[PDB]
Amino acid sequence: TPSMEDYIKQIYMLIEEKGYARVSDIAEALAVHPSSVTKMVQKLDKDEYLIGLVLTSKGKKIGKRLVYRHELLEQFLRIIGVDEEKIYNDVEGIEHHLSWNSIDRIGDLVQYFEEDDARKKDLKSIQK
Amino acid sequence: TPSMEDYIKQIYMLIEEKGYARVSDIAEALAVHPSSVTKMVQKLDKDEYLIGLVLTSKGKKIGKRLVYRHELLEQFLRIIGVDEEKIYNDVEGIEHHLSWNSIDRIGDLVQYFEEDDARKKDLKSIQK
Ligand SMILES: [Mn+2]
Ligand SMILES: [Mn+2]
Repeated sequence: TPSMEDYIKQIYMLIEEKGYARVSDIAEALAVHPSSVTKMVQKLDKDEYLIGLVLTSKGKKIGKRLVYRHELLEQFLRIIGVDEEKIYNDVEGIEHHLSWNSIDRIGDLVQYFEEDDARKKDLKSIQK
Repeated sequence: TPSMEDYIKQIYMLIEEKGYARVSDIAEALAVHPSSVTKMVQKLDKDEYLIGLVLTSKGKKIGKRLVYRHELLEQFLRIIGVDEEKIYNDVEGIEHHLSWNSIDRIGDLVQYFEEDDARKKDLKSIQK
């Protein structure tokens, strides 16, 4: 689910940032009460994404994938000229509704612009 | 809301297709129970999107924009080479989570590829 992915992402990011994931930090990162974190952490444990709390290899794999996908979509929206202020909220929504196929094709397109700057200028010219 | 956008879009599409929007057709289009439809219909009436379901001018403007947005994003995923079978499901989800700014820039991106087929060919080459 979207929520589960939001949690796994924030947990992975805290562990990379701090070395551990506190319930209070997850709650602060997701703007939720810790009782919701506690209840969700018990599901993630049940579904073997985690064992403070430690991500299993399964949990680590998904976390890293979600971070990559967020970063990819940010650079996609940035490349096509979306106002920087708007990018995060858009990515945070759309990330959960894109198939791997779309993600990978968005990947190729990001690569398409990056390998020749003229392409970027031509895209900019249309926006005029 | 996302749900409200789904309903307004489907109502607009039925009126364009058939000339009218019956609650039973709405229910089938969204695969929901009629009571869910009637609840949203009253909400849309209260919010002056509609009044024998008839869109007010406010309702038509939004309906037309939502149909446009859907088509645009289908075209976007299609151009970048997403498997046709996967496109509709992805668009159905992301359409609610993109700012107008993102939609406009995606519009520019679609225009970018549509105006020179060589650009499409160059993108497909990268995909190899
Ligand atoms: Mn998110
Ligand atoms: Mn939808």
